[PDB]
Amino acid sequence: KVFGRCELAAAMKRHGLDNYRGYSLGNWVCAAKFASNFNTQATNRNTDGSTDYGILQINSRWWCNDGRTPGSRNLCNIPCSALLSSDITASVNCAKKIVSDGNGMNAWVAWRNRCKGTDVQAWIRGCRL
Ligand SMILES: [Cl-]
Ligand SMILES: [Cl-]
Ligand code: NA
Repeated sequence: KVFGRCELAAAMKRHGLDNYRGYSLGNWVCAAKFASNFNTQATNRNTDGSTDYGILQINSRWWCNDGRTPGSRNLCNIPCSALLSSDITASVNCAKKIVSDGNGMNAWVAWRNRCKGTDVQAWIRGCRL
């Protein structure tokens, strides 16, 4: 599914991401926009052999099992395919474990390089929330 900006904002809000660990909703929407262009089916393979999955581009070396990333750790205890669903629940649940890990949202390269330190509230401007 390719989300609209406000539709995803609303879905993330319902799943408890607004101010989760201090990160306002705009941060989460910005990170999804630059990680996947709001497409739940996005995949990108990395040079280390791991692959990033879904709306928030969660990586198979640490967080999910895709059966082809050797010595990977499934800390979210989920097949990576679960992260490509039109229902974002699995993605949100796994993201909450990632952002709690120590480095906050710096775990997402697209967030750190394109969202961090920008006016992230712009991403939820206009939305009924
Ligand atoms: Cl915000
Ligand atoms: Cl980047
Ligand atoms: Na893994």
